[PDB]
Amino acid sequence: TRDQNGTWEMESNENFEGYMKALDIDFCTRKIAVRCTQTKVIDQDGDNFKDKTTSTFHHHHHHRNYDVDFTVGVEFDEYTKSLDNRHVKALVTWEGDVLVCVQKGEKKNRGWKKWIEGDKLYLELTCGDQVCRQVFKKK
Amino acid sequence: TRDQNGTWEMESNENFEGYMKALDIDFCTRKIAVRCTQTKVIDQDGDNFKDKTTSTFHHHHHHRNYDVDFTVGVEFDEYTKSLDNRHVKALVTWEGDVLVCVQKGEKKNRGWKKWIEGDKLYLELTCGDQVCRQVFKKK
Repeated sequence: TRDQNGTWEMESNENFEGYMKALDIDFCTRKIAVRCTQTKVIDQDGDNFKDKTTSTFHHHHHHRNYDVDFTVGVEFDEYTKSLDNRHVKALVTWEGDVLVCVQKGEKKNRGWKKWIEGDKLYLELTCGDQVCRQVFKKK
Repeated sequence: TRDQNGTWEMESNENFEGYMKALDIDFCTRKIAVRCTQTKVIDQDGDNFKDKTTSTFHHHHHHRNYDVDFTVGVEFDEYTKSLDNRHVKALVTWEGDVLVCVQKGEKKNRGWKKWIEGDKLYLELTCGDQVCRQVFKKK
């Protein structure tokens, strides 16, 4: 038969990494590719083809949670799962209306600052000379 | 203000990759983490804080689509966004009931074969001596 019309869900996929290596895809892109499911929607009219393929990434911990409880001024041990899984000794204090934390440990100049402005929560995470700024909106 | 109580949806995330490198997070982990948004639920009771942060994947990163329109026997230009981002000249012919394609370009023996067997779509992708065999079920 020649009629390839339909919606097709991938059922089996073998030597997908061998083929991608032959095309020089890097290790990381392959590791993301083999975690994708594929749907193919084929519209065929004689010898005219419309082939639409959808790759969906499926990562475990698609909804990962990280919980930290602390009191201002009370040093606590933090295990930075969700990031680098290191042990730091963390201490949170107020500097004005800015919540400031120092994470003493292997990394020097590691810590963060958290504050409110308007309807938004600002967070800046520091490690050495690298600052990451994140902004959150109130729901 | 000091009141950080609320549910906070991430709106922006700047130099997150720079920060993760400073923490020695590996490249592939960084590449996936930068695709995530997070919701932060802060329950603040004086100077005691419970911070539950949830990481989920963005929505535009939930799936990539790759669209190909072609007519049997009419060479067409393909840019393989979903794989190796190369330019090939593609030509599809029938060989029996098998839709056979040759992708002329940098890679030798690059092409694919598609055919129906039962209610199943078979796809074999070749590059050199590497063959990827895929089977699709009709949805």
